[PDB]
Amino acid sequence: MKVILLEPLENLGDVGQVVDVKPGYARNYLLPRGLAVLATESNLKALEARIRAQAKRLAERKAEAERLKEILEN
RNA sequence: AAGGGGACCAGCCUAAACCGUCCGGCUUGUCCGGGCGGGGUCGUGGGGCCCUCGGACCGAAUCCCCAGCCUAGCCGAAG
Ligand SMILES: [Mg+2]
Ligand SMILES: [Mg+2]
Ligand SMILES: [Mg+2]
Ligand SMILES: [Mg+2]
Ligand SMILES: [Mg+2]
Ligand SMILES: [Mg+2]
Ligand SMILES: [Mg+2]
Ligand SMILES: [Mg+2]
Ligand SMILES: [Mg+2]
Ligand SMILES: [Mg+2]
Ligand SMILES: [Mg+2]
Repeated sequence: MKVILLEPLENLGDVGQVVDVKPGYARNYLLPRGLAVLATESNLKALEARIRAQAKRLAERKAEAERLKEILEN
């Protein structure tokens, strides 16, 4: 069963990473402890959108700086 | 059972793509989800979306009116 981790987790994977676990583990541990979510299409979309949104605001800052290197350094 | 002879005869509505709107969620949007509306309905495959060209007839199984019909009757030849 594929899940999306909601947290870093000892020798399983890192937050936002998609891993394969035995359904028992997902259903009766990971999901109830809020540690992961089902890799459904409907929330794979959402993860894609989060990676999307973070990467927008990262490079947007790495411009607000780079462009501020232009106003200074000259 | 197919086929043949007959009876009767009639075909439609959706889901999904996509568009719009309301509402809810937290992991804040190019988000996910629920409702509603739009769109769509097919096997020569059909639809969606993006270009190009083109721009009144049919019509209910719903509704309304009516004929007809039922629920009482009546006239009815000549010792
Ligand atoms: Mg057989
Ligand atoms: Mg027959
Ligand atoms: Mg026949
Ligand atoms: Mg008959
Ligand atoms: Mg929805
Ligand atoms: Mg929506
Ligand atoms: Mg909706
Ligand atoms: Mg086609
Ligand atoms: Mg009809
Ligand atoms: Mg009499
Ligand atoms: Mg008499």
